[PDB]
Amino acid sequence: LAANLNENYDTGTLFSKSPMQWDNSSNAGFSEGNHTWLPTSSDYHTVNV
Ligand SMILES: *[C@@H]1O[C@H](CO)[C@@H](O)[C@H](O)[C@H]1NC(C)=O
Ligand SMILES: *[C@@H]1O[C@H](CO)[C@@H](O)[C@H](O)[C@H]1NC(C)=O
Repeated sequence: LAANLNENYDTGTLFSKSPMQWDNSSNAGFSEGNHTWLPTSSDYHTVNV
């Protein structure tokens, strides 16, 4: 629904590049880090691999 990126990206088509949701973890299991370049969708607890 929204993201705050400090790079030059096309905000009209940026929201369809969210990180892949693998499981229930930190950042849907995509990064295992502190932050991701883009926020994962909020409902990654129900829809993930
Ligand atoms: C996420 O999935 C795991 C199964 O791998 C489950 O044990 C856990 O309770 C789930 N978390 C939520 C918030 O649904
Ligand atoms: C994320 O924050 C925690 C808080 O202490 C820190 O330990 C960790 O190093 C941070 N992650 C990265 C990638 O720096």
